[PDB]
Amino acid sequence: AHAFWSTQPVPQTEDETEKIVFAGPMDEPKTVADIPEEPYPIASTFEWWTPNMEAADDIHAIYELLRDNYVEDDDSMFRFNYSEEFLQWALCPPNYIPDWHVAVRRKADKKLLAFIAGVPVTLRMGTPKYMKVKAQEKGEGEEAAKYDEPRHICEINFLCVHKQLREKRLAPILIKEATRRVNRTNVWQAVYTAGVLLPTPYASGQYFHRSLNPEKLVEIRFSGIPAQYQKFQNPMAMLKRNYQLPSAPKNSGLREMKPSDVPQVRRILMNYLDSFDVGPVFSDAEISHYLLPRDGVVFTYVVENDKKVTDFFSFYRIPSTVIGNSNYNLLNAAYVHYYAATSIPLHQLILDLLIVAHSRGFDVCNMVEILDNRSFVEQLKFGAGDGHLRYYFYNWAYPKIKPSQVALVML
Ligand SMILES: CCCCCCCCCCCCCC(=O)SCCNC(=O)CCNC(=O)[C@H](O)C(C)(C)COP(=O)(O)OP(=O)(O)OC[C@H]1O[C@@H](n2cnc3c(N)ncnc32)[C@H](O)[C@@H]1OP(=O)(O)O
Ligand SMILES: Cc1nn(C)c(C)c1CCOc1cc(F)ccc1-c1ccc2n[nH]c(CN(C)C)c2c1
Ligand SMILES: [Mg+2]
Repeated sequence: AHAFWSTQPVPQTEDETEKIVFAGPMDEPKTVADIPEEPYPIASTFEWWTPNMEAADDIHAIYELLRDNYVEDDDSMFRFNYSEEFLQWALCPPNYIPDWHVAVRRKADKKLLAFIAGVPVTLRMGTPKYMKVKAQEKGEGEEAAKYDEPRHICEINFLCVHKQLREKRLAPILIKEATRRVNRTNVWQAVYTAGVLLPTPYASGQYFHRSLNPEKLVEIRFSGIPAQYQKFQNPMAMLKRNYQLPSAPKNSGLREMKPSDVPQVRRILMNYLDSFDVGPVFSDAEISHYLLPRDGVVFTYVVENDKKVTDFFSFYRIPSTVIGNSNYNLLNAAYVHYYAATSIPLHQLILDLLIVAHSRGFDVCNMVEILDNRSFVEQLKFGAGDGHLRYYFYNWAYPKIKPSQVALVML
């Protein structure tokens, strides 16, 4: 049933994943010398291209492919519209490898037909907490702890085939070529997320939304009006009142993060993330990259009293195109990013995030139920949405974990 994925070093069934007891590789061990320097074969009317992700024209090419042909929601009403600036942020973190940005162009007219990108990530992906107990009783602790150290691996994202080339088995070719490029640098595992079920996720979480601008959400059909509110003279005023927020946070100490905050943010972030089974390890340079504010892209605030940072939150922007002819409505969505609370309950910190996002003109706040995200759903009036984000590894056997054991936000 999976002509491509049955050929690949990933768990092949759910049952397989449920029985895995230790973290570890799946494939035969290999050296760089084992991997071909010649690119993967592709039909003669097409060519590999490595866009320069800092060149204006290349980023613009990638932007338009994704704007027109990237992820749509489960109901085909919205499509992600990542900005050019967001793409350069997401794809060019510290020590990124330009060669991991892979495109296919038609030779004759240089039309961009497809894309996939890897970026480096340092990830903790050793045997979980619940799995280390069972292997202690059994005394097999060394096998279970063999891969505890954070590993320098690849994060895959932005796989896209042009709408007009769908179902032609081009996606497997991009994946093989990415894999080859990555293997050439002596990296053997990858992590990826998708809203579709593939063989075979190690974790899966529902996404959740919090209305900030209900009127717009109803107009573009993201939301409907609650039946219960339909029973009133002004259903929309009821709905607006429900989701209404303060115009500013009464949380004293909140300000935008700045460069001087990088070390303390790193410390409080890493202290928190280290409590989850699967999670990133960030250098100072990576904290800087992913969390320092960038206009229209990433927004990050710290609670600081007397030059001591005790809490922070971050969110990023991806607007969704509202699909339709001559429809210029944009769902301007804020996504919950990393955060850490030490001085205030997490729900108070995230209320501040909703307040700020609403102030900055966001229509909705979205998140997946990873981290401690479920702990503030009800009070902050999040609801579950119709999608699920599944988490996968390539060439890594991993026992099934709950999404609340996952600490990697994928963009
Ligand atoms: C060590 C280094 C390793 C690095 C790589 C690690 C793995 C990387 C894995 C990639 C992680 C990406 C992370 C993200 O970016 S998730 C974002 C995915 N992008 C989109 O959804 C954008 C809109 N859709 C499209 O552009 C196309 O429909 C895509 C490109 C998704 C498929 O193109 P198309 O529809 O024209 O199909 P095909 O005939 O060429 O190919 C059919 C095969 O493709 C398998 N398929 C379908 N969707 C996905 C998907 N999201 N991940 C993995 N595989 C997928 C499918 O099961 C089938 O295989 P099999 O079922 O027959 O076996
Ligand atoms: C709104 C809206 N617009 N669009 C286009 C969707 C799919 C939605 C539903 C909300 O979806 C989400 C809401 C969240 F809070 C977080 C994640 C998603 C989401 C869903 C499916 C995806 N497939 N590929 C990616 C990109 N990357 C993570 C690999 C996805 C991201
Ligand atoms: Mg295809």
